[PDB]
Amino acid sequence: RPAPLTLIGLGPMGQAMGNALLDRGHGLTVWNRTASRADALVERGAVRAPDVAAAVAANELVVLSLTDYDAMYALLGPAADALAGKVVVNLSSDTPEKTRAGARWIAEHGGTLIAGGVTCPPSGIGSPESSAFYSGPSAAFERHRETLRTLTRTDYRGEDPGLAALWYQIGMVMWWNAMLGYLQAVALADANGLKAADILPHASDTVAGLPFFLRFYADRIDTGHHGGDADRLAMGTASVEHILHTMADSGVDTALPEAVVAFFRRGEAAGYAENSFSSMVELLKKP
Amino acid sequence: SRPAPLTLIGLGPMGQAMGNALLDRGHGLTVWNRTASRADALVERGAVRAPDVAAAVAANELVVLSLTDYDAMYALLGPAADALAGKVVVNLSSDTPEKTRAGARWIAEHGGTLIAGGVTCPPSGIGSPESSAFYSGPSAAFERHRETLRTLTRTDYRGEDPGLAALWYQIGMVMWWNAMLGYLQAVALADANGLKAADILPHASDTVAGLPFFLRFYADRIDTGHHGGDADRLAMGTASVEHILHTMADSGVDTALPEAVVAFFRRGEAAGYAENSFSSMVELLKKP
Amino acid sequence: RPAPLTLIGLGPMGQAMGNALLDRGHGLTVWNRTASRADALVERGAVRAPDVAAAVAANELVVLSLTDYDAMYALLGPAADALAGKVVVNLSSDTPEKTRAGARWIAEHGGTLIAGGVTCPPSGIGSPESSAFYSGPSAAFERHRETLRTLTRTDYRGEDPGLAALWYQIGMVMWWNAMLGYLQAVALADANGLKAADILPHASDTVAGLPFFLRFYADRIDTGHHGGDADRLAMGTASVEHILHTMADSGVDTALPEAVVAFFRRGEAAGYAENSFSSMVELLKKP
Amino acid sequence: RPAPLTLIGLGPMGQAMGNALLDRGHGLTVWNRTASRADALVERGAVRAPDVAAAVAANELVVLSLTDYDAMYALLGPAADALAGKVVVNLSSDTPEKTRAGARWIAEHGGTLIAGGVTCPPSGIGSPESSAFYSGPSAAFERHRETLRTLTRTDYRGEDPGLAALWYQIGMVMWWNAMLGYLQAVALADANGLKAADILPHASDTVAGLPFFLRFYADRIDTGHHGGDADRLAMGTASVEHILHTMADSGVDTALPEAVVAFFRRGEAAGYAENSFSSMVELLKKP
Ligand SMILES: NC(=O)C1=CN([C@@H]2O[C@H](COP(=O)(O)OP(=O)(O)OC[C@H]3O[C@@H](n4cnc5c(N)ncnc54)[C@H](OP(=O)(O)O)[C@@H]3O)[C@@H](O)[C@H]2O)C=CC1
Ligand SMILES: NC(=O)C1=CN([C@@H]2O[C@H](COP(=O)(O)OP(=O)(O)OC[C@H]3O[C@@H](n4cnc5c(N)ncnc54)[C@H](OP(=O)(O)O)[C@@H]3O)[C@@H](O)[C@H]2O)C=CC1
Ligand SMILES: NC(=O)C1=CN([C@@H]2O[C@H](COP(=O)(O)OP(=O)(O)OC[C@H]3O[C@@H](n4cnc5c(N)ncnc54)[C@H](OP(=O)(O)O)[C@@H]3O)[C@@H](O)[C@H]2O)C=CC1
Ligand SMILES: NC(=O)C1=CN([C@@H]2O[C@H](COP(=O)(O)OP(=O)(O)OC[C@H]3O[C@@H](n4cnc5c(N)ncnc54)[C@H](OP(=O)(O)O)[C@@H]3O)[C@@H](O)[C@H]2O)C=CC1
Repeated sequence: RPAPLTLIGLGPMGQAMGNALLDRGHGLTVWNRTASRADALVERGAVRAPDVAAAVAANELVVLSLTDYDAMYALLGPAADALAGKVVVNLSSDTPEKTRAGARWIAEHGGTLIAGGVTCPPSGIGSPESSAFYSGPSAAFERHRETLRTLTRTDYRGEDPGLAALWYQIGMVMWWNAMLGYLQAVALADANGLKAADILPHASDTVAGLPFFLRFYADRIDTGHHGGDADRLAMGTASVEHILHTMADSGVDTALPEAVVAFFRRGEAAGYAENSFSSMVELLKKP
Repeated sequence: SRPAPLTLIGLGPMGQAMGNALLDRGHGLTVWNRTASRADALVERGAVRAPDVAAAVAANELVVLSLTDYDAMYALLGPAADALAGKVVVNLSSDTPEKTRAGARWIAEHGGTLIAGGVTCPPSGIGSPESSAFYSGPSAAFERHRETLRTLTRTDYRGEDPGLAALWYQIGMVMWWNAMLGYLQAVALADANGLKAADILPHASDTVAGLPFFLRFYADRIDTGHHGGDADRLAMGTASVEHILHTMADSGVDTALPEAVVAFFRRGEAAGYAENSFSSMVELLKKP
Repeated sequence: RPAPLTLIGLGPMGQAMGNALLDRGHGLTVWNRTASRADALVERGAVRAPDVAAAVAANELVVLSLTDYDAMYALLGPAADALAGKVVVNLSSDTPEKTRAGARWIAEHGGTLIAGGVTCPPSGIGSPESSAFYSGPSAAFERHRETLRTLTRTDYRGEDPGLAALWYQIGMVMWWNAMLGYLQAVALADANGLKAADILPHASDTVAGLPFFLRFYADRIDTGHHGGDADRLAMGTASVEHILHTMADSGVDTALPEAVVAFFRRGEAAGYAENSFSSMVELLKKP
Repeated sequence: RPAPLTLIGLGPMGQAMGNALLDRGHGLTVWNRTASRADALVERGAVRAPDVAAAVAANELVVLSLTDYDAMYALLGPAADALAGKVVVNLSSDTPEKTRAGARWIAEHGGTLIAGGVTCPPSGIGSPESSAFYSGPSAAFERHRETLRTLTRTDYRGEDPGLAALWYQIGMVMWWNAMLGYLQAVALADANGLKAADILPHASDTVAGLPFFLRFYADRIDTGHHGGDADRLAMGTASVEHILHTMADSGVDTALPEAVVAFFRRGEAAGYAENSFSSMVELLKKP
């Protein structure tokens, strides 16, 4: 039987979360700084709380979908003394350190923070294939897990609130870097009469073969094997210089390929030319 | 009827795999490498060791090169460059389209024909039907040597311009290197938190497997200039990349690569794109 | 923290599965009808359970890799009452309805069935490139997902156990038809002095261009667009007659090509000659 | 540079062929039994031939895009004696033996027939990645090869005109079987509330993983290795039975899946049950 809950934060993720909760039949109380972002949900049956404090008071479960944890202090700070007995499921990105700071704040005001990292876009909220990392007090998470199953599948990573944020950041460094490479490929294509649609099949093939290299290098990096049997860093330095010069010749911004070339040059200056590019995970483990 | 003979110059990871696949099929293979040790197994398997690069070029009309760059072709084939007349040089080496076009003009000045190639597979993929390579250059020479080239990978001919195969290779490699640099950063962040690459491999594999959906979602949006903040705002993304930078700094992990990503996203915000999708950053990367 | 589990079914797929589970670090207990198939696995560190019951009792997670769901009854039947509190992940092919029956049977004995459909060959078990459809009670899937992620990536389709079987059959009808076409082309080639290796490049190109046609026809079929702008069915009827007669003139068996001609002739008999071959989806569709 | 030519047959392929030849600057003379199907190409700048006989006399090169070779005899037979010194490039599908008979017929009238098998849809005409098999006298083909390169890449397969047709059918038996498998997947999907767009990703991954299996079985079939290393026919006969029954339980036509199950039952009757499904090529091969 769908338990009622409050949702604060109605950007792309929160609007989708509200629609999924209203589809399962959860009594929903919503609040958003931009009051107009709640209009469609309230027309579908969501209750518009007149203020943030009334949203927190409406239910024990308060789900937050905000840009970061500073936004949580900005919205919940005025009525922080009424956070007693409340379970705050923060589905906002932040560092493990700031996520732990938010958990301390909520606890010092009588509440319980469960940290969440949703690994799906808005279109994936409510879909069975979607998942979210969850960390923080086990008992409070277990009590509200069934409601959270409406949004995504739940993946508990442990009692430390910082864990859900670490696992989110581990995936997002891969996602953002891959997507910035796509934006760079689309720009190179544009300068050469090619649209994103023209490069889509090749771009999709490039990313669809990446799991092979993830396993290939995982086994080796863990065993400390950085041999140049499949690849040598010097060949990669040339490849990335070719990218930089190809983009500059085509009039495309070079700031991001210049940083890549700088990284490969630091690997050669460390004596890794005949080793795999994987050898540079050692430069990364260094502050 | 029978696999054609050919010369292969360049016996590093890719060339070694190419020679093996060419012999596995039944091609008469003449080989040559600067480090002669790398031809030992291929010669044992039945290949002819050319004595001095020139002899290798003279051995066959088809000369396939697997070198680090196009400068390496000039260094090896320059001494006997006048004997390149009538020869078809398939350069499977990475380089800028402009340097690839310069290589083609040099081969042409010496009476030869250059076919440019960009192999989109690792050594383990040479010989596999799954693997492909970009090809560009004079159609007749490509069409004449295609069957032999299909032993190595599938052939994707992009046109008569030799620079086309290099452009398409660079388009895919900027994506590949950036994704794999993110993987190395994820492995380092993981190591600093007691996690091996094997512990994060499930999540890393899911993250890269969901990427084809996002390439399709943003393709039409970027092509139509639709950069609305309906699915995402650059300001949210700037916070996200800042969280990566600081999660990595708090874990003692090198921050030069995440600092470049944060600087890129903060430059978009300072140019008026904060309420737009991160896709709008292609407008700052583009030429106009 | 690699959790322990039991694997029953050590045929081509099960052997690879136990192979990957041991490589990852899982405490594996195994069992097979032909005991000799567990030899290598026990040498590598697996516990050979003396009987089926002991296999089930060793761990909560019991994974089955068998030809069908009938084999689950034959093996787990005798000690079915001890299936209480056990989660049975059945990675065995069967119909959605037979998969749904097995789930009810397991719940009658106090267990929980999670249905699975592995879309990879034995060589791909353990590879991040491989995936599997999973369907069944979400909470039991969430509890055992990390262990199932050792075999392949996990694609949860929903609570209905029949969903993982439906998604598997949707792909296998394409896979089997495509590979029966390969066997036919190899036979045609053989009858004309060409080995499979001689036609392998053209066969690979033919299958590599298929995603384009799948996308081209998807929106068309979904929207009822069966116009003959790219192709007419009468042209296709001649193409498949050309295939049948090429095979007949070369002495190749013609049962499979005659069935293809028969289907296209049914398309013509229904008034679809000037329409795209796509029109024949309406002959296959449920009324 | 762009040589003049005649195009007869303006259905989907010939319309795209004509548009590509006019785009390059080729002087084009067109003719179609349905005169109206030339209207657009004539307004684009092609000359309308009053009769097939004049179309043939207009140029040495006569390209045909017709359903089959019976259409060549019907259209060109009346003025066949005026085919002397003409190069007829027939891009029409037919059996190798009927293509060889068409070449003898053109040669009896003093012309030369070049057989063609275009391996691209109409959207691929003019694309550098598109290709066409070509067979027949090398001299005549190599005289007009550059004009044919405007349509697709030219792949010469040899002097026998039947070779282009054989290589075409080798690929088309794979293409048709894969696409009929797709139509069936789409019908099973529709019966279960799933559109083609919902199954398109899995369908695309299924057909893109096929080149691995093409290589796996190519080597094995050529050396007669048909062991159950990766698969057993009996497991496969159950898989195809699961497909047949899944489709029956969902109300989908079972004619094509029945033909597949019958073929697998012939393999089990030959004692191949414990062998690879690859063993069923011996059932198809010419005695
Ligand atoms: N978008 C995506 O695809 C995904 C994002 N995420 C994560 O989920 C979170 C939310 O995502 P998304 O919906 O895109 O987020 P946005 O950053 O676009 O906005 C989320 C909400 O935060 C509110 N907000 C931000 N700053 C403040 C502040 N100082 N005071 C008050 N309210 C504030 C916004 O209010 P207002 O409506 O007034 O602007 C909005 O409702 C992020 O942390 C993101 O990393 C998770 C996975 C996917
Ligand atoms: N490695 C990979 O996975 C892939 C790489 N590629 C591309 O293929 C090409 C080949 O790279 P790869 O096979 O990895 O190997 P390398 O680039 O490491 O070496 C290739 C060959 O070049 C030779 N060489 C380099 N510089 C010179 C020189 N100045 N004079 C003479 N010979 C020279 C080497 O000789 P020696 O043996 O004596 O060192 C070696 O045989 C590159 O352009 C690369 O971008 C394509 C796709 C995948
Ligand atoms: N093989 C493949 O490439 C793939 C197959 N699959 C699916 O996975 C499942 C297993 O595959 P695969 O390993 O090839 O299967 P097999 O049918 O070849 O063998 C699987 C196991 O089932 C056991 N078994 C079969 N029938 C019975 C029975 N009546 N009673 C008891 N045990 C029985 C066999 O025991 P014993 O050793 O004693 O014979 C064997 O260990 C199938 O459902 C298949 O559709 C999934 C994707 C790929
Ligand atoms: N369409 C495709 O995607 C591909 C098809 N092909 C092959 O190319 C050929 C052309 O196919 P497509 O372009 O689709 O067109 P069709 O096969 O549907 O028709 C082609 C032309 O043949 C003519 N024609 C057919 N029968 C006769 C006859 N008895 N007498 C006179 N003219 C006749 C038609 O004239 P009318 O206008 O009067 O009907 C039409 O212009 C086929 O052999 C096909 O296998 C190869 C590659 C891809």
